[PDB]
This record gives sequence, C-alpha cells and structure tokens, in this order.
Amino acid sequence: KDFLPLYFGWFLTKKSSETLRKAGQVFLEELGNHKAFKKELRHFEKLELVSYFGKRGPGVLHCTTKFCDYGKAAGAEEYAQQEVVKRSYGKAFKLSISALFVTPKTAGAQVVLTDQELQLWPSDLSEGLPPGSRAHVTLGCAADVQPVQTGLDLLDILQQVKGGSQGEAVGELPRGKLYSLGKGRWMLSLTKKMEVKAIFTGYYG
Ligand SMILES: Nc1ncnc2c1ncn2[C@@H]1O[C@H](CO)[C@@H](O)[C@H]1OP(=O)(O)O
Ligand SMILES: [Cl-]
Ligand SMILES: [Cl-]
Repeated sequence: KDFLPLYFGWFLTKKSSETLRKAGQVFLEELGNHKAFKKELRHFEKLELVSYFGKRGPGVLHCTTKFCDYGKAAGAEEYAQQEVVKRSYGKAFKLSISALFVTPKTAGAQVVLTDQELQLWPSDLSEGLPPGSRAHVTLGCAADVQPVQTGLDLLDILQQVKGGSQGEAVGELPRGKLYSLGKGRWMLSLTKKMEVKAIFTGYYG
C-alpha cells in the first residue's frame, strides 16, 4: 500500500503566502503597539510579538485539513481514500480569511470554508460548533508550543464569541475591529475578508 502524506491541506501560492505573512506581521506589530494590549500584558518595556511567535513554518503558509502522519494517525487511510480528496488533489482553491487572532501560545488566521471546501474537511471519531471552524493558517508559535495548539486556540476563541464574551471592541485597526477575550486572547475581525489562492495537495516532509 502507498503510504499517505504527513498531512493534507491547501497550500498557498508564493503571492498569497507572502500577502498573508505580511498581513500577519503588521497585525502583530500593531497589536504590540496598541495601548489596550499593554495593560493586559500581565494576563498575557515593550513586547514585540513577531519575536514572541518565533516558531513559524518552512515559509509556505498552509491550511491543514487532515493530519495523517503518513498513515499512523486515526482515520488517515479512511480520509485519503475519499473520492473528493483524490479528485481535488492538485486543484486550486480560494480560501477566505475572516479574522486574525493571537493567544499566549499561537497566532494565526481564521479560515472560512466554502461548502465544496467543506467536503475536503475531515470528520473523524469541539461541541456545538459547525465543522470547519477549526480551519486556520498558523502564523507563528511560542517556543514551547506544539503546532497542534493553533487549531485548538481558535476553537476555544470561537466558543466564547458565540457566547458574546468578546463584547465591545477595544480598538479599531485600519483593516478590522480589535477584540479582547481575556486570558491573553485577541481577535481581529477583518472588515473585508482576505481571499488567498492555494493548492490542495499532500505534504510528505
Ligand atoms: N495531532 C497533531 N499532531 C501533530 N501535528 C498536527 C496534528 N494535527 C494537525 N497537525 C498539523 O501538523 C503539522 C506540523 O507542522 C501542523 O501543520 C499541524 O497543523 P497546524 O499547523 O495548522 O496547527
Ligand atoms: Cl486539523
Ligand atoms: Cl471542527
């Protein structure tokens, strides 16, 4: 049997990946300047977040669908054998970014998947949240933080937002509204969604 990739996911083009990478850099630089962030620094001299989130990927940003660990992961073989997965393999997709976010552990961009893009999303064996809510693009990680965290951090954020714990926006950036969720969490609800071009394929390390 042919073993699977490390993980499936949409991989952004050079232009898209550069666009979002700079968009995230500006966000972290602006958030680090904002007065509302400095007050709640103890909950989280100046702390520049670009350094703080030092761990970032090889350089091509991606939105992971299914982590297969070459087949070691559960539901890996089940996932890859799907027709939509093999049909969509190598095909280009347009992902939408609704927001950027930051926690003490991770920083990333929230992806909003279209229904067709939802057919490529796994549903293996996160309560009351529509599938695909986890969809994200990691922008950086803290030193002792695993890659897996970034997805979990987004879910936990959206768990609060549906409750209305974000409340008032503590600031207004030129590209969106800024939100304090406490416990070091920060969300930038983008005014206009960022669209990016990405190819759905498998990554083998
Ligand atoms: N249980 C898991 N263990 C390790 N990596 C996982 C994982 N689930 C998803 N991943 C992804 O494995 C890759 C390792 O770089 C990451 O992209 C991570 O997605 P993420 O970066 O979007 O959070
Ligand atoms: Cl995932
Ligand atoms: Cl999910």
